[PDB]
Amino acid sequence: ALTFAKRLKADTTAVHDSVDNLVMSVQPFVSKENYIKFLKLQSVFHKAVDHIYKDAELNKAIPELEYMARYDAVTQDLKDLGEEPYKFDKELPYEAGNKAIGWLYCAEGSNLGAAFLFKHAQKLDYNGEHGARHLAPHPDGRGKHWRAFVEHLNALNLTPEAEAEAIQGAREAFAFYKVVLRETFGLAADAEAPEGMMP
Ligand code: HEM
Repeated sequence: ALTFAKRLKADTTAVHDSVDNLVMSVQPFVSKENYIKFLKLQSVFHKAVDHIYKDAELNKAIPELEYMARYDAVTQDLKDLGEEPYKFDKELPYEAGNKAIGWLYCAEGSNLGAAFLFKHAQKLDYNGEHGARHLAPHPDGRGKHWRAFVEHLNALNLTPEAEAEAIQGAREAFAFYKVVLRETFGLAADAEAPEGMMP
C-alpha cells in the first residue's frame, strides 16, 4: 500500500464487496419500483456527501471538486420517473475534517466502478438523458477522470494519523450506505447479503 489512494482501497475492499453483494441482493434493476428504491438510496448517500464535494478548502485542494457532485443528477433522475426528491426520515450525517475525506473517496470511487450498474440500468431503458444520469460515465472517461482524482487525493498528503481518520471515515461511509439501503429496501438491521456470496 503505497499511495493514500491504494491504502483507502486496501482497507475498504472487504466492506465494499459486502455493499456490492447487498446491492445486487435486493435486485435493483429487476423492476421499476426497485430501481426507484435504488435511486432513493443513491439520493440519500449523495446528499450526505454534497457538502463535502462543495467544501471550500477541499475545492482549493481539488480544482472543480464541487462540479463532481452527483446528487444534483440523482435528483434529476428521480424526477425522470415522476418522483419527488426522496426524503430520509432521520437527520443525515454531515461529516467533516479527515473523516470527510474518507466519504469523498467512497463517493468518488463509486463513480469509477459504476460501469457495471450503468450497464444493467440501460437494459431497463435508462441512460444519460433519462433515469441513469448519475451512473453515466464522466465525459473525460471513468478511468482518466478517476486517475486525475486520485492525483489530488494523494497530493493532500495529510499526517499519517489524518490518513488514518480518513480510512475510518471511508469505512463509516460504507456502513452508512448499507443502513440507508436496508431502510430503503425494507431490510432488517445489520441485514447482509447471503454469506459466502461473491461479485
Ligand atoms: C452492485 C454495485 C456495485 C458494483 C458492481 C461495484 C463494482 C465496482 C468495481 C468493479 C470497481 C472497480 C473499478 C475499477 O477499478 O475500474 C469499483 C470501485 C469502487 N466502488 Fe464500487 N461497486 C458497487 C457499488 C458501490 C457503492 C454503492 C459504493 C459506494 C457507497 C462503491 C464505492 C466504490 C469505490 C470507493 C471504488 C473505488 C475503488 C478503488 O480504489 O479503486 N461501490 N466498484
